[PDB]
Amino acid sequence: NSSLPSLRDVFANDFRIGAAVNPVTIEMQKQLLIDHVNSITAENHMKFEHLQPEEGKFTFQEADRIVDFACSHRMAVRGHTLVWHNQTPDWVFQDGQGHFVSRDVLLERMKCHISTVVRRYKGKIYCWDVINEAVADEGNELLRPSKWRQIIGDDFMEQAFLYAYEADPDALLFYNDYNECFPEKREKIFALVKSLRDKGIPIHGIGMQAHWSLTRPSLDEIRAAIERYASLGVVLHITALDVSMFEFHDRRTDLAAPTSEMIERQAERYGQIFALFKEYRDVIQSVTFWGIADDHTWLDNFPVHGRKNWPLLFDEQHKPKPAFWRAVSV
Ligand code: NA
Repeated sequence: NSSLPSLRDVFANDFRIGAAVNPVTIEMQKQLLIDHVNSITAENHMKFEHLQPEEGKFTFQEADRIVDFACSHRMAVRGHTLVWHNQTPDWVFQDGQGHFVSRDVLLERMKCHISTVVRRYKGKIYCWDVINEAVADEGNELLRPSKWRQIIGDDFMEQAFLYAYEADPDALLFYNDYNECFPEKREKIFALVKSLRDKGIPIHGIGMQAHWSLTRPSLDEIRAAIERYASLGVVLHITALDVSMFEFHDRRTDLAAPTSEMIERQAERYGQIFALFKEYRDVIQSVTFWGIADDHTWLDNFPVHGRKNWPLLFDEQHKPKPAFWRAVSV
């Protein structure tokens, strides 16, 4: 790596380069992070269940460790995530009798959580994914079902953004989602954010998770999504980038290693992706990978538990893959 280009330096005039981490991977991949990224995101430790597991019981230890690491290396930090239909404790929506709480009570709980968490990291975390995956991923409906929406109503997102803005008015607030480039969902996300912006709601950016495959979404779809979202006047962050070696329909579990064809196509794919991102450097301000090296990736167990995937720029031995070279030479 002595002669190896540094990702953050290569893209210094285009966008920050980040990685999702946890105390364990920070240790395991410490040198890679130190040499390549200038932004950090907590893979799981800043989610509701890991910050307030029980009402009134806040567990900031792991999150604090991640933030300390980032700050000691002058890396920015993205907060992920405040309001989501996943990884949120049941206590949040229930009362003493186990029955669902009212709209006003849930809003109080939402405001308290957001206020406590955001205020703790004010000045250290520059942006927050306030609402995560609220848009439906299937069907004709605009919104996905969730207890937040069920109890509060469809304006639960408006409230979440307002509470976060109040907690830290200097933070960039994001609506974050996946499958963001498929036309049907793109239009739903566009419509949603436009509606909020049209109401004066403090939403400053759209986070494109970019959990992509070798084939999907197409480069044209990515370009169209970038332009569509950028037209709203919001900042864009690619927040959880990875390029799976398996398409959604491919649920094989016998591959002990990727084929030369997979590795080659992945390299081309990453080169095309970054060439496109660089083209839109004026609207894209940060690109975060959901991890950094193939020795750790959530794709090893999702959507198929127990297999192995090789979705990032560095291999299991922390050595640059062909995708690395195409990515940095755009
Ligand atoms: Na930029």
